[PDB]
Amino acid sequence: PVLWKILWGLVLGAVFGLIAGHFGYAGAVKTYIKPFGDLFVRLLKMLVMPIVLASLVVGAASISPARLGRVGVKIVVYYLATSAMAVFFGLIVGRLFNVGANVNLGIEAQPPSLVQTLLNIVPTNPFASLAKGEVLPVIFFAIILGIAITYLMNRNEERVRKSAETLLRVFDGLAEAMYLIVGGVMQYAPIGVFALIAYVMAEQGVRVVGPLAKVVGAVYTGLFLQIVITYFILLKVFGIDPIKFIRKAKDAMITAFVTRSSSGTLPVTMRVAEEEMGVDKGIFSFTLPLGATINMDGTALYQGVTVLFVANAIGHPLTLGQQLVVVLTAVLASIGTAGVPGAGAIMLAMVLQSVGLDLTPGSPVALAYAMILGIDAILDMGRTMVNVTGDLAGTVIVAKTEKELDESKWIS
Amino acid sequence: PVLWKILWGLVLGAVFGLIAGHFGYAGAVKTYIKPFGDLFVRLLKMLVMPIVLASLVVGAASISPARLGRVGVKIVVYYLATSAMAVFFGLIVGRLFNVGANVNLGIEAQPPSLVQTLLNIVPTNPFASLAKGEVLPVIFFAIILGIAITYLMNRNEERVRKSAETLLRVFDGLAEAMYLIVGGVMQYAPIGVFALIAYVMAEQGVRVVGPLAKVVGAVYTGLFLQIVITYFILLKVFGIDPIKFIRKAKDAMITAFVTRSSSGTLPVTMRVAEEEMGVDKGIFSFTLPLGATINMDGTALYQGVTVLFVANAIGHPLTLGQQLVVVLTAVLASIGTAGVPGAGAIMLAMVLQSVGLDLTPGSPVALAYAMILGIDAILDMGRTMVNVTGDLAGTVIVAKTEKELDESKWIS
Amino acid sequence: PVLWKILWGLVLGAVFGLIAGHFGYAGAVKTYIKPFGDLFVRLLKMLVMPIVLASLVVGAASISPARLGRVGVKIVVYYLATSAMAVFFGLIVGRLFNVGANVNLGIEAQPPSLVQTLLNIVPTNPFASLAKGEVLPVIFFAIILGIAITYLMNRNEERVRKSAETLLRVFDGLAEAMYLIVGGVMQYAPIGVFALIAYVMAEQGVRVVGPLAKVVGAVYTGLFLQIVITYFILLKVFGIDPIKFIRKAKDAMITAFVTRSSSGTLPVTMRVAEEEMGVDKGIFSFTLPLGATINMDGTALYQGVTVLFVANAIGHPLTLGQQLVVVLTAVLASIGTAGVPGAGAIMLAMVLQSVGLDLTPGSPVALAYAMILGIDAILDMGRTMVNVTGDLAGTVIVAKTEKELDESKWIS
Repeated sequence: PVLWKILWGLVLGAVFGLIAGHFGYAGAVKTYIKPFGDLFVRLLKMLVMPIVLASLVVGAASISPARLGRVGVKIVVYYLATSAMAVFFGLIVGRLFNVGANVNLGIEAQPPSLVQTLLNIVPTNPFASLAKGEVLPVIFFAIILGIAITYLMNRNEERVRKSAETLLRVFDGLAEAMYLIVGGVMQYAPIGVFALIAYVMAEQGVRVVGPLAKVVGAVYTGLFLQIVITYFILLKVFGIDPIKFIRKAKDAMITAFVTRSSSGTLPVTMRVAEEEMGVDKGIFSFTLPLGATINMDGTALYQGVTVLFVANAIGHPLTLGQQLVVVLTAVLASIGTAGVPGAGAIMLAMVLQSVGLDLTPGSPVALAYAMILGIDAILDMGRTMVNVTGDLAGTVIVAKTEKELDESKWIS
Repeated sequence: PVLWKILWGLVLGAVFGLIAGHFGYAGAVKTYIKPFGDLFVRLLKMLVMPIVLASLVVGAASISPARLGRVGVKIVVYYLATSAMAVFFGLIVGRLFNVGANVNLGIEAQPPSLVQTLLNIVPTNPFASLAKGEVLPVIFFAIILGIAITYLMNRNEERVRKSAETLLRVFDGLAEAMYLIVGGVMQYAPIGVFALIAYVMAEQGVRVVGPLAKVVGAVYTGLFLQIVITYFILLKVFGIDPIKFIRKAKDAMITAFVTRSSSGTLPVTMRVAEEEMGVDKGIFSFTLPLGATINMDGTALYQGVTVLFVANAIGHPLTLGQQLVVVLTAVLASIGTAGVPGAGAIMLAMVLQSVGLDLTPGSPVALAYAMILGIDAILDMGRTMVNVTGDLAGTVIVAKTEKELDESKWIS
Repeated sequence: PVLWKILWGLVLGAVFGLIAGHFGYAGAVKTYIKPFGDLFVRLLKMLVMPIVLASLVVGAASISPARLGRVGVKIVVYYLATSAMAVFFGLIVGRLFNVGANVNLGIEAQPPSLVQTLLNIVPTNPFASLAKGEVLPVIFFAIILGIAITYLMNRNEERVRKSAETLLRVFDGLAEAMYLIVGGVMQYAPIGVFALIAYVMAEQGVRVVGPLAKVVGAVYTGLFLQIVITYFILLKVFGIDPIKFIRKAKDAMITAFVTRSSSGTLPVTMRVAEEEMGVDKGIFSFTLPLGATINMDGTALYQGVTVLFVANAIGHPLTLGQQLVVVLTAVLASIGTAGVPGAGAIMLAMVLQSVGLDLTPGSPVALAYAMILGIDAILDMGRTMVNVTGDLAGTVIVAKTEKELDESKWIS
C-alpha cells in the first residue's frame, strides 16, 4: 500500500546504484537520476523554517513556562547520556575492527568560544534569523512569543485577548498548512529516496572494499549498537516498546539516511512525532528542532572510528585515553553545529590539524584523510540517521515523563 | 481628467528631454528632473513582493488545483507561440531595414543549465526568497500555501477552519492594502513618467541618427508588428476587442516603457488586470508574475536586430538560418531572467563571445557593441513595453477560456 | 523595590569597574562580567524591528493622515531647534574648558548625497529592509500600511473590513507581545547595566586624567546644559514639569547610557513613553524611531569639543566661525546615521581628513585622534543618553500640542 513504500524506494535505489556504478554508468545516474532526489531535498528544506516557527509558537502557547523548562532540561540530560554512550561505542568498535592495518610513512590549541555560542543563541534581528535559516535563535524567539501570547490571552482586556488569539491562529493556520504539505511531499518521498541512494551507491559504494570496508563496517556497527542498546534500553526503562518505536520512526529514519541533514528531515520528523508517536506539539516543536542541532551521537561515533583509522594508518601509537580526549575535544568543538553534509570530514581535518599534523599534499596524513573523505558520504548517511533516531527516542521519552504522550497510538 | 494624464506625462517629458539634450542641458536634467522618476520607480518596486505574495495566496485559494494547472499550461503555450512570432519579426524587420551598412575591419559552447534552473524554482528557505525578491520561488510557495489553505478550510474540524480563514484573511487584507496603495502611487505616475522619459531622451535621444536610427526604427517596427499582429489577432480569435484591450492596458504599457522592468511594473499591471480588464485574481495573480519572468518576445526582437547589425557592421556574412540559430540560443540562454535594465545588452555581449569573437578594446566588434550599448536604454524601453502588453493579452485570453473574465467591463 | 534598581545597577557597576581597573583586573571583568551586559544588549536588539513595525502600523492606523503629517513636521522642527542649541553648547563649553593645552608638532570636498539619502527612505523590498534592520524604510512602509488599513476599515464591503481588521489585530497582538517582553527584559536590566558600566569603567575609566579629563568634563558639561537648559525650558514652555519628565525618563536614559545605541534602547524608550509619559501610540511609534535616527545633539556636542581639542593639540589656530562651519559640515554629513558605537570617532576622522590633514602613523594629528579614540566609549555613553532624552522630550512635547498626552500620569 503506501506504507513501507519508502523502504522499497531505498532498497531498490541502492541495488540499482551499486549495479550502475559497478558497470561504469554512475555518470548517467548523476545526470538523469540525481535531480529527482535533489528535488526531494529541496521540497523538504522549503518547509523547515515555517513549520519550526509556527509549531513552536503554538506549542509554547499550549504549555506553561514551567513545563517548557522541564522539557529543556530533560532533553539536554538525554543528549548528554546518549553522547557518552556514543563515545564509548566509537572507541570500542573502532578498536574491535582494528581500522587502519595498511602502511604509510607516519600542537594547536585554541580558546573556547562557547561563551559567544551561548550569547549567539539570542538573535539580534529575528527577521534576519528567519531569512538566514538559523534555527536556534528562531527557537528562542518563538518560545518567547508563545509565552507572551498566552500571558496576553489570559489578560482581562478583550482587545488584547482578541489580538493575541488572532496572532496565535495565524501561526496555527500556517503550521496546519505546513503539516498538510509535508504529507503531500511524503507521497513523493519514495522516488526521492530512490534517486538519492542510487547516486550515492553509484559514486561511492563501489569504493567500500578492503580497509575502508572495515571502517564502514566499524562505523555502522557502532550506530547499530547505539540504537539497539542505548535507544532501546532507554525506551524500555520508561515503558515504550522499542519495536513499535522503530516501526513508527521508519519514514524519518530513511529520510535522514538519504538527505544527510537533521534539519532538512525536520518536517518529516515532526509529522512522525505527531501522527505516529502521538507526541503533543508542546514537546516536539521544541525538543526536535533543538535535538537536530545539539545531538552529538553520530559525531562521537565518526570521530572515534576515523581518528583511530588515521592514527593506525600512519603507525602513530594511540592509547584509549588519548583517543578519548581527542574525541571529546572534537565533540566539544562540534556542539551547536546542525547536521550538514561533509561536516564531520571538515571537523576531522580540524582535529588532525589541532594535534599538530602535516596535511600538506603528499603527506601520509593527507593521504589517510583523503581516504576517509572518499567514503564520507556513506558515513554521513549513517551519522544523520542515528541522530534523528535518538531525537525521536528522546522526544517520546520526555513526552512520556510529562504525560504528554497519547497512549492509544502505542497498542496493537 | 485623471485618465490619459500618463500619456500626457510621457509625451510632454519626451519633448522636454529632446529639447534639453539638443541644447546641452541634459546634465541639469540628470540632477534636477531624474530623482522624481527614480522615486516613481522605487515606490512601485516597494509593492512587488507584498502584492505578488498576498494576491497569489488568495488567488490560489479561490481556485481549484486543476484550474491552476490548466492556467499554467495555457499561459506557457501562449508564451511559446508569441516568442516564435517575435523571432520571426526580429529576423524580418532586421533584414528589411538592412541594419549595419557602415564599414569596420571585420567558438564557445557551454552546457545547458536548465535542469538546475528548474530545480531552483523550489526555494530552500521562503523567508530568504522574500527578502531577496526572487519571484518564481515565491510563486511556488504562495501557490502551495493557497492550495493547502483551501484544503484546510474544507476540513471538518472548526479550529483548523478558523485558523485557515484567519491566515487567508491576513493575506487578503494585505493584498487589499497593496492595491489601494498602488492606486495612490498611480496618482503620482504622470510626474514620474515625465521625469524618466525626459532623462532618457536628453541622454540617449540625441544619439539616434544615421545607422543607429535604422536600428531603433527597425526594433520599434518589430515591436509594433508583434502588437498589432500577434496580440491583436490572438485577442480577436478568442473574442476580445483588441482596441478596447489596448485602451485598458495603456497605464501598464506606459509604466513598462519608462521603468524598463516587467517586475517593477507588476503592481500596476495587476491593478489594470483587475480594475480594467476584469480578470479574476485566480488567474492574474499567477499568470502575470510568471509572464514577467518568462516572456521572451522583447528578447527575440532585440537579439534578431542587433545580431544582424553587428554582423553587417564588421562585414561578416550571416545567413537567415544562422541568424535564427543564434537568436534561438540567446533566447534559450535568457529564459528565467526577469525584465531588468541593461539585460539584453549583456546577453548580446555573451552571444558574441560564445560564437568566437574578439571583444578586446579597439576591435571592430567591441566597436559595434559599444554602438548598440549607447542606445540600449532606448531599446530597453520598447522591449519591456511589448513584453507587458503580451502578458496582459495572454492573461486576458486565458481568463476568457476559463470563464474567469467579467464581460461587463468589455462593452461601451 | 524594583523602581530605581537600574540606578543602583549603574552606580554599583561604575564603582566596581573603576576599582577593578585601578587594581589591574579589567581583564577578568572582560571575561567574567561583560557577557551579562552583552546579553542585555542582545535581548533588547531582538525587539527593535518587531516592536517598531507593529507599533507603527497600529499607531498610524489609530490616527488620521493629517495628524501624522503634523507630527512629522513638528518633530523635525524640534530636532532643528535642539541641534542648534547643541552646536552652541559644543562651541561654548569646548572653549571654556580650553581643551588641548598639550603640545605636539602641528582640502577634501565631496558632493552632497542627500538627494539619494532621501530617495533611500523608500525601500525597494520591505522584506529585505526588515531582514537588514533598516529603520527608516520600515517606518515608511508601516505608515503607508497603517493608512491603507484604516481606509479599508471604513470601506463599505464587509470582506475588506474583516480582512483589514484581522491584519491590524495581528500587528496589535505582536506589539502587545513585544511590550510584555520588554517588561520582562527590564526585570533583568540592572544586571546588564551593572556589567556594561563595569566593563567600560575598567577599560577606559582609568584613562580619564590630565587633558583628556578636561575633554570628558567638557563634553559632559555640554550634555548637562543641553538637558537642564534646552530640554527643561522647552518642556516648561509647553507645560510639562521637567523634573517629573526626568523621573519618568530615567530607565530609558540609563539604558541609553550603557548600551550606546539609540535604536537598541528603543523598546525601552517606547515602553517608557507609553507606561510612564502617557503618550499615545499614534505619536511615539512614529516620533521615537525617527528621532533615534535623525537626532544630532550628541554629534554636535562631540564634534564641537573634539575638533577644538585636536586643533589646539597641534597648535592650529581655529576661529569660532571656522569651528562652527566645520561642526556644521560634520552634522550635515552625519544626518540619517542612527546611533551606533564608535560612530562619531569615525566621523571625526572623516572631518579631519576632509579639511586636509595627515593621518599617517606618527603624525601629530594621528596622535591627537588616537587620544580621543581611547576615551571614545566614555564619550559615546553620554552622546547616546542626551539624544534619547531629547527624543522623549520632543515626543512628549509634540503629544501635548496634539492633545494626545494623558494628563493623569503627570500629577502627584
